[PDB]
Amino acid sequence: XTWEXWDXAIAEYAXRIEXLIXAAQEQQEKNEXALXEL
Amino acid sequence: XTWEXWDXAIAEYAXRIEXLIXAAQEQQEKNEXALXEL
Amino acid sequence: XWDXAIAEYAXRIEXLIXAAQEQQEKNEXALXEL
Repeated sequence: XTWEXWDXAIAEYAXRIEXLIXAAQEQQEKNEXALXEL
Repeated sequence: XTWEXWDXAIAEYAXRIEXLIXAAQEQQEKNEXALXEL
Repeated sequence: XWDXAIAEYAXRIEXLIXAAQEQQEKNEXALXEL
């Protein structure tokens, strides 16, 4: 169980950040849409 | 008081991660600025 | 020992925030071209 709880939480923030880097790659692939339309 | 302290310290790093993920989203929402200034 | 623990979390998390900024510098490719 609480310490091994936290080391859970941090790995499941690291979910959220690999989330952000989803979002950024799926901007990159809109940007490369834009550069299509140009 | 000590471990309910430690469990304080970790939750207030998890403050900073949620600071960082502010910063990443408010860069993402600058990127969508760049993609505006087309 | 424990401030060990947090600094070696910030290893992992701020490791990943490396990966996000070095995706951001991929995003700045098109936003370079346009």
